[PDB]
Amino acid sequence: MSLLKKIYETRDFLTAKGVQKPEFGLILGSGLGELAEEIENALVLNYADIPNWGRSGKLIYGELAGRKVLALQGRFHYYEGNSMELVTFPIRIMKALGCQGLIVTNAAGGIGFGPGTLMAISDHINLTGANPLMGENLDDFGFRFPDMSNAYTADYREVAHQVADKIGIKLDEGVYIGVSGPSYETPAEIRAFKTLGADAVGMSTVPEVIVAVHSGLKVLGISAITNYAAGFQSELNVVAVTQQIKEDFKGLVKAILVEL
Ligand code: HPA
Repeated sequence: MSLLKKIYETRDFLTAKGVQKPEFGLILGSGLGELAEEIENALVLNYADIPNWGRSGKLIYGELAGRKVLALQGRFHYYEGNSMELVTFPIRIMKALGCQGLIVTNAAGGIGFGPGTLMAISDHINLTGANPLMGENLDDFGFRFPDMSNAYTADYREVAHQVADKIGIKLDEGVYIGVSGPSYETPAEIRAFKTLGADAVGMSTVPEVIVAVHSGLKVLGISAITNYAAGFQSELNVVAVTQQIKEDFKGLVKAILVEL
């Protein structure tokens, strides 16, 4: 089919550009972009130059913390009007290129945790309005009806909390609820999401994680909580606790990369 041939064409392109044997997918959300700096012998490509991909923004291959990583710095957002096929196309590419696991980070609003926290994601709730696997199943990639019981790979999660303790960074853990965006939530919406068991809320991740699961990729997800969700303070700006958290997240992801 159409999608599959794109997947293969973009995979060869990337192979030809020298994208050899990435072990890890790395999606750097809101201000972990910088960490793509520290990537060694980096192949750096603009999104606009990647066939079948286009302008969401860079894709970056090379070595980080001793591992082969395929990093997205700047990521597709559903609220920008990108379909769900295009949002998750980099995830199809990471699998088809041999990646074993995905590390997806993001910035989230805090329901059960407060600003400055880092929250390993233990599960998610998809409230985006859509599911990225709608359409014909991609048999080459996975089953029609994939099990989400273990989406945020419990082995990866244990590794993250060990690394966090051993390096003395506080690592919390909880449930992310994905919404579409791009408006922030009303306080009433935040009360319902709390009732539905969410600990944090943002505008990404869920669809990528679904496709990651379908593709058989293990997954690690971490939210930086950048602010109390609507209702828990009185306005939402200055979500720049992102900066004060920058250095802890960087060292954490690096030291996790070593151990997965
Ligand atoms: O409060 C929020 N809501 C949804 N997404 C977000 N990303 C950062 N903060 C938020």
